[PDB]
Amino acid sequence: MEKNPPDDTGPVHVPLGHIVANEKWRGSQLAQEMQGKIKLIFEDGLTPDFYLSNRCCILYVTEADLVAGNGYRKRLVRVRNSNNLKGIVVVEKTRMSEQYFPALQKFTVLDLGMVLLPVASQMEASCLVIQLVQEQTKE
Repeated sequence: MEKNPPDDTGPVHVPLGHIVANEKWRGSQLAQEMQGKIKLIFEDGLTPDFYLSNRCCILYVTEADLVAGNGYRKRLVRVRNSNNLKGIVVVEKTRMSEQYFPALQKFTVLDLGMVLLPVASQMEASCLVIQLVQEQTKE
């Protein structure tokens, strides 16, 4: 017994509380924060920004996107075209946002009826997402 316990050389207990990040959405300073409290895994082939579960996903949006309106929706359609995934869409208010953010938010709802929780910066999200992930982990 004067020995020491193993150093988890293969903890098959990852399916517990883990978050996925698109290989591309890796070149972000945010994905780093997550590695400050929660575990993060990179997956090459995923479109979403952060995958919490197999039915829940999280996409980041910013005023810049609002300006488009026509084109970015297609990406959202690919999600609803799936099965029954209820993720969350984050929006970063800048300028033309709050101004025309309501017009889009209206349709997006009747269109996807998903969840939209605006923020203000990149931290709010990293803080809004993690703060949520830390709550789920718990029993």
